Amino acid sequence: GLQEEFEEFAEKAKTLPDTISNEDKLLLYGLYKQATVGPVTTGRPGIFNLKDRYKWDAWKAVEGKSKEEAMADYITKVKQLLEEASA
Repeated sequence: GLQEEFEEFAEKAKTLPDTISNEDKLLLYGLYKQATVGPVTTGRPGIFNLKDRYKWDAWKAVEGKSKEEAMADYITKVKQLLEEASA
């Protein structure tokens, strides 16, 4: 029941505060996509819209991970921030 857990933690994620470091947000994003959509197949955004480019980069950064592998780290990373958020 990994996917089961993943989907529950993808919600728990949204609960997290907006204040979390962008570095962390991007890692969650990259994993989330890689897990749900698999390796990026879109054009890398250009220099006008960093947010878009940075995201794309975060997803490209984890092109290697299998959907299962990706889910695993996603849940893990969420947990850190929940147990760290809770302090």
